[PDB]
Amino acid sequence: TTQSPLNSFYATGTAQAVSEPIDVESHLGSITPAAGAQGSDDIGYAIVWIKDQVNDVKLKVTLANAEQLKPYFKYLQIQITSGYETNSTALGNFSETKAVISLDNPSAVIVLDKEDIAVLYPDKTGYTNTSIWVPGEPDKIIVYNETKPVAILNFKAFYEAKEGMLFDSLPVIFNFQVLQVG
Amino acid sequence: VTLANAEQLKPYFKYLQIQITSGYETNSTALGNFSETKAVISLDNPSAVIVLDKEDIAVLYPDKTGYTNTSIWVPGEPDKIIVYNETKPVAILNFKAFYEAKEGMLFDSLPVIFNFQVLQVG
Amino acid sequence: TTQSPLNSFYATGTAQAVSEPIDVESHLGSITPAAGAQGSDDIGYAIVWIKDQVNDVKLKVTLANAEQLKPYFKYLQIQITSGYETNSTALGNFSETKAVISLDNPSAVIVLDKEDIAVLYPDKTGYTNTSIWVPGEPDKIIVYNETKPVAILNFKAFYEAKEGMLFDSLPVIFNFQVLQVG
Amino acid sequence: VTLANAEQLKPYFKYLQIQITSGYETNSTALGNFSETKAVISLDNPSAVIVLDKEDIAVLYPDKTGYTNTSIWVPGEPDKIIVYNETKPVAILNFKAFYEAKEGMLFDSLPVIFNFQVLQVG
Ligand SMILES: [Ca+2]
Ligand SMILES: [Ca+2]
Ligand SMILES: [Ca+2]
Ligand SMILES: [Ca+2]
Ligand SMILES: [Ca+2]
Ligand SMILES: [Ca+2]
Ligand SMILES: [Ca+2]
Ligand SMILES: [Ca+2]
Ligand SMILES: [Ca+2]
Ligand SMILES: [Ca+2]
Repeated sequence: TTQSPLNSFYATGTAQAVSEPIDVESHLGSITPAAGAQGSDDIGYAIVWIKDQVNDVKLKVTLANAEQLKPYFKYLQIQITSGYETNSTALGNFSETKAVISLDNPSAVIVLDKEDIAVLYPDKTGYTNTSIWVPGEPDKIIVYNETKPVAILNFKAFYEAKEGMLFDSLPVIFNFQVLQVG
Repeated sequence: VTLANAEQLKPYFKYLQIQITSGYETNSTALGNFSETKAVISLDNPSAVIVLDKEDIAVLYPDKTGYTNTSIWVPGEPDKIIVYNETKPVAILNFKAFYEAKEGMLFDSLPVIFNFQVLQVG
Repeated sequence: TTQSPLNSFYATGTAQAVSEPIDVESHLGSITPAAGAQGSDDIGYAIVWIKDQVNDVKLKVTLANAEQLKPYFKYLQIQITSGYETNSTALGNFSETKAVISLDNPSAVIVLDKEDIAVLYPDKTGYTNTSIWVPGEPDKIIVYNETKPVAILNFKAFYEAKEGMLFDSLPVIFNFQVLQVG
Repeated sequence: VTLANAEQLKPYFKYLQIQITSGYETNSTALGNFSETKAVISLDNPSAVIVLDKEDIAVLYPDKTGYTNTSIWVPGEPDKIIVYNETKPVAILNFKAFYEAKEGMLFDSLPVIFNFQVLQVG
């Protein structure tokens, strides 16, 4: 009569990847020395949000406009440190200098692992009503009573202005490139 | 059990493994709880042979002491009741995935398709 | 009827490595001589946290900006000693000079073994209420009543400033590279 | 017993050895405690043959002197009771790992898969 092939059984699911692994928002500052002066100053920070089930990040940070900056600076070095402060006392404070880039070595590889990524768990003992803020600046709160894996990169500059050069508004541009994610 | 669209899934995943376990939970205390991992398939080995025997098939007998007013539900999810006070031989296959998304690939709604083929019955 | 292959039995576990073997946080100081003077001064320390089931560490410490430092110094030598102080009297005090780097030999290999890594066990006789602090500076406590394998690297500088050279804020940069871990 | 995904585990481990011991603990004092290391598998020798005989299989007889109200549990973990006042022949295989993680490799959730194949039964 009818000979079934015994194949007409199926089960189906779906998959998606709708977001990039990281988001970067910048809060950098300015370098305002006199002509030919030597100094150092904190630039600011850059928030690196971490997305769904991302645990380790490998980045490459580059001084994109290093060639443009050369005729205005005798030397210019940017030091990037990963760190944050919190009231959690179960997560703790962190500080980790990761790279030093300059006009001669504009690129550097940075790795962010479990300690570089700060996470709060509001439904646990240690994370009752705890915040996360930029190191040394308690008024700039990043995360408050919610689970948002975040990394904070703090920028500090060491510079030598060129003798007699007067300039007004040239930008300092940093580019981030994701290399590996897990 | 075969991953029918494994070739389609390859350019979106660095690796993808599906683990299938037979198991259930019940209040019978005469049939008991069961758990049995049966196969692990992937994009390189899409097919696997699975055998379901007496313990993999859960049956209730409402007119007996041990099966008075007993249910059968998915392991770990008591609100999803499969069988209630009736004789219906049933097996539950639970799926778990281990995956590595490909770097930089953005995708929306591609399906994951599993095909079942009966080989022998008794 | 049915011929079983007798293969459908499985048991599964998981593995992860989510942290790098070491963490380095810096507390270095400054070198402030007169123009052309000869002297020596303690720079500071650098805390090296040890992670899960890590017992021996082989590092490479480099003076990253040695070329930049050359026109300001006739010579500059950095001596790194591993050591700590404690009240444990079951762990004891430690001191171990590990490397001497300079502008001509900027890199050196350092090995940290069981004695270089200080660990407390608060639930034992010898480690009741004991602390760990930087040698010679009792007010800088590193570990208190908890198990955190830590190594302390202390920096001391021997320098000769160049005659007549006036400089303000150039940085001294040390880079650490992990070679082997067990 | 085979390490099914040994090839997948290779780029994350310099070496990885799994030691399997058959053993159990009990209050029977007529069956006694048992411990028997049976195999050591690794990424280079993923498979090993294991034989379970009369001592590896623990059985209780609740209607006898020595097995009055006796339990069987995992060695060193008294809170995980396997069998209680009933006749259920059971063998317990305990797993211990010796591993060397690869230098600088960061990984999150890859699985370790063991496959069991029956060869002979009596
Ligand atoms: Ca100048
Ligand atoms: Ca100045
Ligand atoms: Ca992840
Ligand atoms: Ca990846
Ligand atoms: Ca048949
Ligand atoms: Ca001199
Ligand atoms: Ca002097
Ligand atoms: Ca170790
Ligand atoms: Ca190693
Ligand atoms: Ca036989």
